Amino acid sequence: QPAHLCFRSFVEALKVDNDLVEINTPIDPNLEAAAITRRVCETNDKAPLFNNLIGMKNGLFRILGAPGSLRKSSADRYGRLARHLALPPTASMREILDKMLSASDMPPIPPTIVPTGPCKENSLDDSEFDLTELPVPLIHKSDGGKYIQTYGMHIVQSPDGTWTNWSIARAMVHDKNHLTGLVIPPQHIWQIHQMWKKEGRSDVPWALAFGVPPAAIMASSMPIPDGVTEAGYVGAMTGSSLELVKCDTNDLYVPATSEIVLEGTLSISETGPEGPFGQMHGYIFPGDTHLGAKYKVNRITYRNNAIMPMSSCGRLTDETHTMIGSLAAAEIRKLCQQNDLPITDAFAPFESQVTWVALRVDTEKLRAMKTTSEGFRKRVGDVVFNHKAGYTIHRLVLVGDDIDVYEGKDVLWAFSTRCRPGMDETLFEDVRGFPLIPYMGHGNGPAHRGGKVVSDALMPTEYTTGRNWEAADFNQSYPEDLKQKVLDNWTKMGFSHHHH
Amino acid sequence: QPAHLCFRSFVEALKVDNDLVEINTPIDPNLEAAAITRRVCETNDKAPLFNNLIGMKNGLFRILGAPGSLRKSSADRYGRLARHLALPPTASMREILDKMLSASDMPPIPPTIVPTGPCKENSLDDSEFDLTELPVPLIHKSDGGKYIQTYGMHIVQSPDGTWTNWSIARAMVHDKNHLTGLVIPPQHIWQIHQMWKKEGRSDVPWALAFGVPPAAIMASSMPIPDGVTEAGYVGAMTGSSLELVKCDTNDLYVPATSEIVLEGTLSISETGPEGPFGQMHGYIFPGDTHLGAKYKVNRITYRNNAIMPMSSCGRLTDETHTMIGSLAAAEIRKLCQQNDLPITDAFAPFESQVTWVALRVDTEKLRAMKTTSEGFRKRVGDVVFNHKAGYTIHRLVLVGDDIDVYEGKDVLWAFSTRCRPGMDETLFEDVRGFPLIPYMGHGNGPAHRGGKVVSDALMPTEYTTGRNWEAADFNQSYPEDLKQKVLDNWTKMGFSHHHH
Ligand SMILES: Cc1cc2c3c(c1C)C(C)(C)CC=[N+]3c1c([nH]c(=O)[nH]c1=O)N2C[C@H](O)[C@H](O)[C@H](O)COP(=O)(O)O
Ligand SMILES: Cc1cc2c3c(c1C)C(C)(C)CC=[N+]3c1c([nH]c(=O)[nH]c1=O)N2C[C@H](O)[C@H](O)[C@H](O)COP(=O)(O)O
Ligand SMILES: O=C(O)/C=C/c1c(F)c(F)c(F)c(F)c1F
Ligand SMILES: O=C(O)/C=C/c1c(F)c(F)c(F)c(F)c1F
Ligand SMILES: [K+]
Ligand SMILES: [K+]
Ligand SMILES: [K+]
Ligand SMILES: [K+]
Ligand SMILES: [Mn+2]
Ligand SMILES: [Mn+2]
Repeated sequence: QPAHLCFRSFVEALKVDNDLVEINTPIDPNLEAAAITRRVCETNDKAPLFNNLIGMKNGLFRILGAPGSLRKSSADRYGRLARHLALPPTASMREILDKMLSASDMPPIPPTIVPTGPCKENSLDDSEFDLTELPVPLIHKSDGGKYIQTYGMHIVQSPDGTWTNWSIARAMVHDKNHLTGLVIPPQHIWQIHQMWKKEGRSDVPWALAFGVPPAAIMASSMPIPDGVTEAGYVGAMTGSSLELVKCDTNDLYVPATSEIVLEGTLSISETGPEGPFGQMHGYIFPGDTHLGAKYKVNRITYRNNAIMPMSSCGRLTDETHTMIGSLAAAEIRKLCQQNDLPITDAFAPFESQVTWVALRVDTEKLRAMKTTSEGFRKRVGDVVFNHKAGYTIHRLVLVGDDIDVYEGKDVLWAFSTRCRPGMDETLFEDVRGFPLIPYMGHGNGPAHRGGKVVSDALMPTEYTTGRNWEAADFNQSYPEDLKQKVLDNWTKMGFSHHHH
Repeated sequence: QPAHLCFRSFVEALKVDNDLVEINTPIDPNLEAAAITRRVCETNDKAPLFNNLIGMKNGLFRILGAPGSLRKSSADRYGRLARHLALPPTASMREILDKMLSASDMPPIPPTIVPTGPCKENSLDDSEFDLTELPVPLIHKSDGGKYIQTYGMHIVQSPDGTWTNWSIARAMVHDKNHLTGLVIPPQHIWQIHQMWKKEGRSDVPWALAFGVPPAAIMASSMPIPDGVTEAGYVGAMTGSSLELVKCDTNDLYVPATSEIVLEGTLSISETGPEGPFGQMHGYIFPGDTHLGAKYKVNRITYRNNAIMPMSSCGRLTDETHTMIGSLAAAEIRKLCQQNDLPITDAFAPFESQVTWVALRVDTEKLRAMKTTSEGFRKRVGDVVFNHKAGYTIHRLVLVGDDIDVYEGKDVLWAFSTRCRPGMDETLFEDVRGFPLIPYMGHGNGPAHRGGKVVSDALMPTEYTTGRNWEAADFNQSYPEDLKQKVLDNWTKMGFSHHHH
């Protein structure tokens, strides 16, 4: 099966790419596998595959760390991501994000039901597993539990059957047959949970699938619209209907080639201790346990020699930056265009710990609007900060056409030199805030409200007559024939490769 | 003579360091020398020495570009700066800035007058030079003149004789015997000019010395206090009295080993067109000419085979970032400590285009103050933004003891994750602003007032009981013995030098 449609094939692809290190000697799931993965993420090294995990029994389980993290070379920096999507490994971020948005104006391709698949090779009933006996990792030394769920997909369906959501939300082991996890507004797993709680009759039928088709895990990390079934979006994006098998103990459907599947229920009444967890902004607050949602596990099914993917998340750079930030930015680009705002590109700079999004403006279009900074900032912030796609983002930076928003140095240059603090900004206190940013949930104000800003790094003439400067740089401050002469004589004169 | 006391010896030191490229074939001062230097600055390459400059006659002049710019390796990144100060080439920024501050609590060592020096080897009177016939560079394609003065020292004295100031301010050729340049408040050349204009009797006696002792050009770029003679500060810093010779046509004194000296007057009545100039924030606004101060040149003296240093300034990284930003930050550190604020370190991040300064706080001391963010931000911003040392800086970022302010990635991480926009900030509109930042002089508000902010990236418990988090990073989220095991087995397992 192709790499973007089968996790097992994705792991092969990483090997073939010389982007995997297979570790066949014993590695401890208590901190060691995650420490190695953390180091990989902080250094952009090859992804680790732990084939000999202390505590693995009867096939459960090997671990792949850093599945969506960065490569060291600039030429294939985003290659792991490209390998989730059948794109060449040299694909740009623009190309990855356009691929993720492409299904937004396509008919869905609904999934195909098949009678069996690899995820049925092995099964354990409710008398035969114990989640405390599996090699679940402790990912950070102060975590409040062993976080089994950092790169699987939760599957829940609306009571009426009309919407099946796929999403990533963290969860940890509570006891032999339960997990606890984050289920918070405005996320779709929370929106669906609320529909079942209002009906009041039963717990939510649930599955959690690990090692799913890579194209599916990418859509699971993206804020596609309310009511849109991720499976049909992924089918349109890839051009193929995804093959799904029914769960054994409920009527949900999971990818046929899933590595590991948990089946059970998400309670509409019970909670249990959850967290703390080392998280995407780079922090853990030891001891900050709170009550989370509670999942009951009734059945495990799994592939022979099953592989569990894991995100060792925290400081730069991991899946919580490359996927959460970039895919939110993609959705925000589209949302702005659909609201008739002249936005061409959007990206969440890594330097901002993916808390900012830079919005590149088509300034010819802006000029024809005959507007001002105060008016335009308000319009952009009202659109984005009132929408779910803006949930995680606390600062929007508006920049003109000379800025490449995919280059954090250029975004920081424009922000620092073109946006006057205070006067060129609009603060938004009556919007939903993201409580997991430290300055929100552990800060001086309301954890769930406000703390957002639009910072206008457009210069005044960009609204009127056009850019009135040139950069004081090699590219813009010297004519073409001189530049070329310099470059052609560079190594001649004594001064100092793209792939590497 | 030692490198820090003689520019000619400094050039040798760069050679010996394998940090110079000598270019002995003809190079055009019209853009080509500056384009090569720009490229060097954007790539951290070796400094260029142009020995065959088109238009050089009778010894005037060779050019050294990038005298204070960065080296490519991390281990000697600041080595050019270290070579201005007799420090080892591996000196840290902390060590460089401490050396620059060391004379602040020392008695001055006043200069020594000697009867002659190398700067007297050649002379041209007022019938024998023409500034339009020298190989003065055009540094950026849109500049409003040929900027002779980008790395010399202006010398002016108070009318009462009690203060002799040395400083860098830009100047360009106006005609055969005049320059125009920037002379703006609150700079010491402007403060002295105003004392002569209030007296009303004559133009200001002036000299401009190029290729001065490197330790002297560093103090020329630093905002040491009002009324302090830079020569005696440099003498205390170096432990030696600087040797000076009298000008021929006035009673000012110039370094004996200066490469080139202009003698004349700075008018108290005349102005002439000045600018535009590609400047330290990375911009030029073509056509933005304004009236500047006007200098008359009566005499040129110079060394045999004289060398003119040049800064090809603009986008990162050059002397306007490494010297202006860092030396302002040093002075701000000291100013905060003298006002009893618990600041340990200060640096202007390059990523901010040296418009921010990050202030590291001794949080044990802060806790004993028993204060709040609102109160402490106001106190820090009142001290810094009301003082000349804060002139160029528009955002202060307060950070706790875990942050290395000399590392821009860590400053950006703390700012983005610990400072809630709006609530955790105090805006300052009734302070002097720096008009050369684009969002000031070319922006939406008053060019000369406001636009400043203190952003508090201290977390709430840093004011009360102490840091309550651990980083989600390799260093802090794993025990020491595990970390060491990982590192010792790194290359064994399959994964990937300090000097490089
Ligand atoms: C890539 C990724 C996405 C995580 C994520 C992680 C990763 C690796 C973890 C597991 C390592 C850390 C926690 N995560 C959570 C999370 N969203 C949230 O609600 N709870 C989370 O606990 N997300 C973000 C979430 O997947 C996106 O917001 C989706 O848009 C949610 O899908 P939905 O739009 O269908 O609700
Ligand atoms: C290193 C450096 C410093 C420049 C500088 C440049 C460089 C290379 C240039 C020449 C390339 C671009 C312009 N510069 C000017 C400047 N200060 C200012 O008043 N006018 C300027 O035109 N400065 C900053 C100035 O030297 C510092 O603010 C000093 O503190 C001034 O000394 P003072 O405290 O004695 O007034
Ligand atoms: O990093 C974490 O533990 C939890 C992340 C989280 C979340 F709770 C959300 F609601 C999000 F929308 C999101 F993008 C997240 F990443
Ligand atoms: O970059 C330029 O042309 C002029 C810089 C300049 C200045 F005018 C000042 F007043 C300063 F204080 C300063 F630090 C500067 F760099
Ligand atoms: K999703
Ligand atoms: K602006
Ligand atoms: K000075
Ligand atoms: K704060
Ligand atoms: Mn969804
Ligand atoms: Mn001074």
